[PDB]
Amino acid sequence: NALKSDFDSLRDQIEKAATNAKFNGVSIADGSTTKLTFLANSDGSGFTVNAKTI
Amino acid sequence: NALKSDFDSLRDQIEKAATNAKFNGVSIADGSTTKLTFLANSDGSGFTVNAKTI
Repeated sequence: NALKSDFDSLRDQIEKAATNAKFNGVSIADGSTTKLTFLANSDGSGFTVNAKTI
Repeated sequence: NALKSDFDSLRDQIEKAATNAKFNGVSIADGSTTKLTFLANSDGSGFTVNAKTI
């Protein structure tokens, strides 16, 4: 029972640590969106970074 | 009778040791409240610690 409760605590910890990792409201580790596109050229062409949910 | 009186002294000792374990007026070992919630995120989301009365 003690080992199970330790396991459960650690799982809840993983969840908290994962959902708090936002910068400026946008994040690539929670799983909110599928990809983020940044500017890479003075004409609008983008640099694509896929989302890696953890 | 001597062993019984020893037992009674030790029980009274446990009670005193338990009710004196307060820091800043709040404690999680006396049984006064059901849980304590601390800050864990800059938006108010909490870290919950249940109460383990002893």
